[PDB]
Amino acid sequence: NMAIIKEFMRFKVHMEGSVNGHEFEIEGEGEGRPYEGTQTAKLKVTKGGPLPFAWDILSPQFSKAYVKHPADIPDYLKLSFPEGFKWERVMNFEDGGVVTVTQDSSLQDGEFIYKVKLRGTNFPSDGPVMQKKTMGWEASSERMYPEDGALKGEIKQRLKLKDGGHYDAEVKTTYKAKKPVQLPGAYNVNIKLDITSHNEDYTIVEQYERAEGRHSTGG
Repeated sequence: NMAIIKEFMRFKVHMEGSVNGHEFEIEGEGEGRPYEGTQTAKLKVTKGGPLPFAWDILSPQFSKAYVKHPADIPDYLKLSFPEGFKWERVMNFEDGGVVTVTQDSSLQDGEFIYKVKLRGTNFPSDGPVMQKKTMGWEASSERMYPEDGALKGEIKQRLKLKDGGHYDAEVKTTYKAKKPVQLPGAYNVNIKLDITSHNEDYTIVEQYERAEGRHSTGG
């Protein structure tokens, strides 16, 4: 798959979502280096803008083909191409807010194509999401393991708050290749997602992510 997943790859993304009943769409494009674990995404709100909630709850939904893997950890999600893979995520935020996401990743005309559907519910009207009081994610460690013929990841993810401290989410995601390919054992992925630019109302956003798999065992 090194022939089809090139060392530089572009993607296109579309998200349809709603948060606390506010419906929206986002379109974006991205590019990165799948074997180096880096990528940038440029997003535009195309319907429902300006969004009345924190961009930060959407940012982790905008690309696991771009994780640097040691040669001895099977890169299951790269191996899934050209057919690709799907992922499904639940985020439980500490104040009862919930985000669920489903995503399809495919490869078409030499670029990744991402289709995302998102449902955010139960965010308190005076909480940091609906009041836009967040300031980006801390670096994360996603704990990966195979289960039931798919790859699972779990994160204790932390959003920085403008007035100090953190707003926490427990996250679980299943990543499932469309064809059986080799699953890895348990390992960790170190992720750092940064908003590198945005306009005043967050209808135009650029974000950078670095993600690298590391052994959890082996000394």
